[PDB]
Amino acid sequence: GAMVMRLGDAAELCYNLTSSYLQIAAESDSIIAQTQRAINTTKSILINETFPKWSPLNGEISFSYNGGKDCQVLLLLYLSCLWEYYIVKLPTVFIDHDDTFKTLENFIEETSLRYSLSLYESDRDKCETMAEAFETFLQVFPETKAIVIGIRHTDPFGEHLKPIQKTDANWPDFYRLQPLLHWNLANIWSFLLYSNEPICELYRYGFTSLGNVEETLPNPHLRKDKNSTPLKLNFEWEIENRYKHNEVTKAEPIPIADEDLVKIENLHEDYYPGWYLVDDKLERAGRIKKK
Ligand SMILES: OC[C@H]1O[C@@H](O)[C@H](O)[C@@H](O)[C@@H]1O
Ligand SMILES: [Cl-]
Repeated sequence: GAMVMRLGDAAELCYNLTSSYLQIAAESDSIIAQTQRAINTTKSILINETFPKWSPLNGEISFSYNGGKDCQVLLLLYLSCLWEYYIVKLPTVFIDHDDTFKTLENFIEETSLRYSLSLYESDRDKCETMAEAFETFLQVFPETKAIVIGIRHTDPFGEHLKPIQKTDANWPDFYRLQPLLHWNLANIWSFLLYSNEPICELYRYGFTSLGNVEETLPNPHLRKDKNSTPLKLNFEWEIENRYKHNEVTKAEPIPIADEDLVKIENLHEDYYPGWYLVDDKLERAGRIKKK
């Protein structure tokens, strides 16, 4: 049971859950309303600024997908916008690394099958920079004009970015399409939880940012401790009223890899899941101390 949707069914599903989220009753100072506003901005960037210029059907656009929560939100929104643009397999690139979490590798494969992506992966056993990996990608796919990237302004290297922006001089020449820049961490959790799509299950165990296996720990701000003030959940409504699937769209979480559970159990500590963190400044706090 692999939870596979043909691309059109995936796009329609994403349109429907996004539309459903936009119909949620919320007040003007809520996280849900802020997320609705962020969705509307993303939709305008894609439908008004992107698709009229570059074709998402003929290989002009590739989607950079790394399995993390930001890329996943953006992929759901991108699929929704394809459906909206055209009605109302997908070329995908993953820059792989030798120090990626196994659960994340598993999740990228599972989602490629779920959403009918056409996945290209760079070679994890080659020592090369991201720019170099993308140069090789462009040799394989020379028709590529633009690449969708799921970065936010609060991420490292996120400050000096715009929604439509040519690449750096040492990259292959393409336009970066960056439609998620204005999203905040709380918006990411709200939408992802409401969507009821499978997500990388490391977040369930207290990770808030999936860096590499050597540096990344569950977030210490989420550690359970009798003598801390208990954390409160900001996403109760979304979780309790999450989007209901049907026979075609039915899915399930996939458990973390055996090796990742061993690493988490060896900590002898328990954590709230990642969606108990809403401060963007602390997203990357779960990290081995280095000199
Ligand atoms: O303006 C951004 C891009 O829009 C596309 O529709 C044109 O065909 C390209 O020549 C141009 O770089
Ligand atoms: Cl992440």
